[PDB]
Amino acid sequence: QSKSRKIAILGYRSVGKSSLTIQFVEGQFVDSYDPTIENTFTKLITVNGQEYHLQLVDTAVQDEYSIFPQTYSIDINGYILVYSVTSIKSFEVIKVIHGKLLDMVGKVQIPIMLVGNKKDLHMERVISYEEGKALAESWNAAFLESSAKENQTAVDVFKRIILEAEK
Ligand SMILES: Nc1nc2c(ncn2[C@@H]2O[C@H](COP(=O)(O)OP(=O)(O)O)[C@@H](O)[C@H]2O)c(=O)[nH]1
Ligand SMILES: [Mg+2]
Repeated sequence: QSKSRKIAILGYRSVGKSSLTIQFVEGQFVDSYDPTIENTFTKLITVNGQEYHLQLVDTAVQDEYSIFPQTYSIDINGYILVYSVTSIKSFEVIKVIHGKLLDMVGKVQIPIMLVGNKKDLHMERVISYEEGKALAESWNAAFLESSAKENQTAVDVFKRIILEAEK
């Protein structure tokens, strides 16, 4: 009765994929991470009375040159695509990634969401909320902004992709 879910987190370097993940899992904000080594975490959470057993695959740095596989894996139940609101490059990259991801998964019913991280750095924002939102809307995907410094926003992200997967 405990549900199991594998979630992959994708995106450009230094957008905070690791920090968001560690914050969701361990409740702390970390200022450094091995950016080219893929990490997988496990995490239990109860959502609306249901117990979930999470595996979170925190992917290594990706950019527009990264090889995406041509076939999807049955055991991955959702994809979180992260860019940083402080980096134009990361926003452009996440669009290239979504494109390659779609080529990989085709029409399979595996949810994809879009996250603009680092909303706490408001003096360095270069991506508007509307841009992320409308990009997500054009993908028919969920959209959130987040800050890895703010536990609740990290929780909201992962909770959303779980809710989407069951939709
Ligand atoms: N202020 C702020 N800094 C962040 C946030 N997320 C990540 N960082 C910092 O950005 C740097 C890269 O983050 P990291 O998670 O390692 O990026 P990754 O390559 O996508 O895994 C680290 O120094 C983090 O401490 C955030 O939401 N707010
Ligand atoms: Mg990472």
